[PDB]
Amino acid sequence: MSPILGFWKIKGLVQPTRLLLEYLEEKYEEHLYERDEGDKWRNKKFELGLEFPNLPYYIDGDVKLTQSMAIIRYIADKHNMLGGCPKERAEISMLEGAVLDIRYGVSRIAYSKDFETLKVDFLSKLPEMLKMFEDRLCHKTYLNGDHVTHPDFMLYDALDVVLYMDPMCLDAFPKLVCFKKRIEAIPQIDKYLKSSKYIAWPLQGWQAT
Amino acid sequence: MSPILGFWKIKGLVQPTRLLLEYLEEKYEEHLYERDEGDKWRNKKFELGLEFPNLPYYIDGDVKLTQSMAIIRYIADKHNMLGGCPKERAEISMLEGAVLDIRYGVSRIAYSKDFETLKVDFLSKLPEMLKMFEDRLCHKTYLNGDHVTHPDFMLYDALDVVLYMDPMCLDAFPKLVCFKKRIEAIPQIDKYLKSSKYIAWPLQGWQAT
Ligand SMILES: CCCCCCCCSC[C@H](NC(=O)CC[C@H](N)C(=O)O)C(=O)NCC(=O)O
Repeated sequence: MSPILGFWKIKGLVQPTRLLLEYLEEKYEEHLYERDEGDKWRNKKFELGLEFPNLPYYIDGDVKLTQSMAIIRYIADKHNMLGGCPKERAEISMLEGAVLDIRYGVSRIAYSKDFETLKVDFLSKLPEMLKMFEDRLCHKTYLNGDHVTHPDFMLYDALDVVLYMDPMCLDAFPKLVCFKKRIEAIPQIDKYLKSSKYIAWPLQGWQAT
Repeated sequence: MSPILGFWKIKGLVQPTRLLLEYLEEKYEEHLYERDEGDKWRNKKFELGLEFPNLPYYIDGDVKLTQSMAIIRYIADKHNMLGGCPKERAEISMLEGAVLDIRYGVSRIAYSKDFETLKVDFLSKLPEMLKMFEDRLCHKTYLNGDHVTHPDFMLYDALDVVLYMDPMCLDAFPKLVCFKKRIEAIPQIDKYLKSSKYIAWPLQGWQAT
């Protein structure tokens, strides 16, 4: 049976899980919901068989999941990409939590009203952050070496969002600015980004500042 | 040698990790900073050997980690308590994300300003969230059934800090209210709480409204 991921019609926390699936050339079908359809959601929210009703959600035969990460860490984990050995396993978890610090650092205020004023406070911490990746991919093709892991999209995402809040901000980081290319290079992702699927704007909710 | 886990002198994201440890009777020694000691932190912040400098951190021979989860998922992992199978691995990653949804619902508000302007707006959809557990802890002893996993503790604290703001809250949720006891009903855990190692408060931090 074909798996069923589900989430609004934005990028939010699903965007990365899309590419992880896109890059694995996996077959799956999307179940979206648009800015008003909040009803049909509040409708099936408890009709699907999810222990913890929430969006996004993933359903194949075996499981019925809800919790963005537990859903990518599954798809990935299915195809041994998680690392078979504590250290290496914690090593992605460390690359996970980080990419979501740069990723949540927008989401927070992205809603928290008066954006302009706050953005800055944040944008001046983004460097101690973005930095660490410039000096990671400094002698590594992708975050975790030779092969593509799953954080290697979570970040590609974080970036893909920031060049929208201050397009320059990457520059001092060639490795990163280049990074974003090496990814969009991966044929499978190409197929996608120039597809009819690909959901362009928005990055947050149809509310967000 | 003896492992080092470091954080500020509060509970924040470490509290859980400490119990996971405490529960496993594991040996480890603390390294905590106070509300003023920010310097000494900003000091060794890059002298340790951490690929991604941040608080808290965990160091023990093989790995030097940052990222709160990556840490706990490591201690745990290192004892098999993470489930050796995809489904049962994502199951715990489902619980994880959801216990954090309660804690991350009291820390972008408590960092906002006068919390009284961003309190209940979430204390709104806190129920469905709490509820979902009331219902998971229906037939099961621990969030995962027969044996203690790591999201348990997580929860245990999530809840612990929740009583704080407005005691009553856990009422229509006796399975829960009951739960907490079942936890601090574990010998080992009981051995901490009463002791001179458990940090009283602030459970949150020193910038709590
Ligand atoms: C944890 C705070 C983050 C808040 C911002 C979330 C932005 C994405 S839009 C989806 C939103 N819920 C979630 O994303 C669930 C959070 C969960 N942490 C996850 O990672 O999946 C919702 O309105 N779901 C429909 C509903 O159940 O009301």
